[PDB]
Amino acid sequence: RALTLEALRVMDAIDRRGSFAAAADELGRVPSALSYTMQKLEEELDVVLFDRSRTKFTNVGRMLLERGRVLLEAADKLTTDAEALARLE
Amino acid sequence: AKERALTLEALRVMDAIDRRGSFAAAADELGRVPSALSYTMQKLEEELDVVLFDRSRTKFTNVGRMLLERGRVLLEAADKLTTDAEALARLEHHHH
Ligand SMILES: [Cl-]
Repeated sequence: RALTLEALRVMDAIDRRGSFAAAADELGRVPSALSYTMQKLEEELDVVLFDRSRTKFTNVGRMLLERGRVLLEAADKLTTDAEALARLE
Repeated sequence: AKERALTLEALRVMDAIDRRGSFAAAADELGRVPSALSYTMQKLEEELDVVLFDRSRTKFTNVGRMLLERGRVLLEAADKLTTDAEALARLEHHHH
């Protein structure tokens, strides 16, 4: 869909690094790749997620940012757990 | 927060293969050609260095099954977050 783990990762990196350009540096992509992801999410959910000026998240943007970090942690834990089992097989 | 091989879409492919019983029927459900589902599965195997399906009917490996089952928990939480975000947007009378 447009809510992807990558979109949540983009949102997390923009919050942490402060801007599209700094977040794109972290993720190793060109900035337009990050804005494209965010445009598709904003258009699907039909809401503004943040305003750049550092970056300020909207109320809906902050809920996706904060609850999305819980999902990212769970995805990393699942990845870790599956690889650990795989080494035993 | 940066293990990027696993996607929710790959988990949804996994769920459809389990529910429908074959790559062919799952691909039919998802509106894709069956080899597109094979590619998504095999690219994840290669990125994670795991094997998801038994190589001796379509059967998940023990590793594939842990991703399938615990991945459904992730899918439910992603749907819940989508619903909650949409509900907040409505109470705020979001712009279209
Ligand atoms: Cl947070």
